[PDB]
Amino acid sequence: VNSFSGYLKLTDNVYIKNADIVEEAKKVKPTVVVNAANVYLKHGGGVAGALNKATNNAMQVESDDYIATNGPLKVGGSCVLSGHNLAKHCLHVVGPNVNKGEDIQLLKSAYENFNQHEVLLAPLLSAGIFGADPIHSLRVCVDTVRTNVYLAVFDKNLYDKLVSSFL
Ligand SMILES: O=C(O)[C@@H]1C[C@H]2CC[C@@H]1CN(c1ncnc3nc[nH]c13)C2
Repeated sequence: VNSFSGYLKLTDNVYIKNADIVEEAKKVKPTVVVNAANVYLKHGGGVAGALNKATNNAMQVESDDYIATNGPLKVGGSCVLSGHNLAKHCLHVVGPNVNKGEDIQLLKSAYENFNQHEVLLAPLLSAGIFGADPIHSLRVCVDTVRTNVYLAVFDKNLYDKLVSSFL
């Protein structure tokens, strides 16, 4: 039993809710919140900008030190950093950005990072400003992630479409 509430069960291990991931993280304090990161960990907008804003920019300060030490992430890769006031840990995962011409096949590699964590609160990777089809992203998630994932979808219209079209 865990503290996630109000989710629709899609599969054995994938759950979904119309929710603001920032507000959901603030209430649940999950072990792991996933950020929709880019390779530079520049958290300017979308989910990343919202999460970072909720940390009062502490996420960005920590991220800048990480990059200065380690260099950029790979598209499809991840790193574990602090969850600040939102979660124990933040798993920064880089899905391909279609608006940058990155290969969508890398979306499966991106979701594989979730399998290193037993339970996660997450957005749909490569959705929103990353330009991928969220229906496709959900399919890859379900077919790739084997650990327990609680997906937060900000847009109510999109949430209803994801549920209604789910096979
Ligand atoms: O989930 C959505 O509605 C869409 C799919 C992804 C890209 C575009 C939007 C928003 N984006 C998000 N942006 C900011 N906070 C969020 N909390 C959950 N998801 C959030 C996620």
